[PDB]
Amino acid sequence: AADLDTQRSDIATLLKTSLRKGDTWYLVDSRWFKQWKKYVGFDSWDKYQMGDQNVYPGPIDNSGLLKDGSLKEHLIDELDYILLPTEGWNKLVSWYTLMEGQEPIARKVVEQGMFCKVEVYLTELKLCENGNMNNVVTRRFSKADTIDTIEKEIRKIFSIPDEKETRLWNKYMSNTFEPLNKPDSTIQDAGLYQGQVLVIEQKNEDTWPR
Repeated sequence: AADLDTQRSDIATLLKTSLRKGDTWYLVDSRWFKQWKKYVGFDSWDKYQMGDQNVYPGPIDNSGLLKDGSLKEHLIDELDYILLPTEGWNKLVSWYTLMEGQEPIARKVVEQGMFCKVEVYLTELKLCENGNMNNVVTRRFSKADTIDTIEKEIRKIFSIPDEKETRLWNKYMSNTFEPLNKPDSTIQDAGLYQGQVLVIEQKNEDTWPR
């Protein structure tokens, strides 16, 4: 691993990296980060345990951010998690390893009015294929993902061949669906929302089923 001063200095700078739309950032549990900061003497006013095995943070552990059994609700930046850009995540992973069984918590930088934010809570969609509206599978997406990305995922889940033509629809109310005709639109631009049903239909061996 880098020496403790290099870790501190690199991460101090990386925490302040400008938020640029479309960059990927990573969540780090503030419990783990607090230990890390003590161990590296991150702050001038807390070098009391710098280098001590007692505050060595061990492998990165984000289990406290994740629902028992998906992120916990009402997490607050700084208080519950900190945010690092790709380079900073990758460095921490290299130095400490990621705890066994965990996956990184990768998120995109989207717009927040005229500013930006890391999109922490993804959008869950209910996906199904027209042959059977009861065989529904849920997947999470960014609001910056495209309609094409959703369609690619549905086609994978339901084993739809690349050659079969399709039409995508979103539920608007009971038995009332609207076409998603623009594969380049983002989820934001299409107006999709949490828990919304999306259905794909394939053309028949001959025409459209729907």
